[PDB]
Amino acid sequence: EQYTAKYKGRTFRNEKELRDFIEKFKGR
Repeated sequence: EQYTAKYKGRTFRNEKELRDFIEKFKGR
């Protein structure tokens, strides 16, 4: 059970995903 980081109603359990999410949904 890795970290449960949540951003847009989606917990992140993989650095590959988070490194691609915040990088894509940076907020514009």
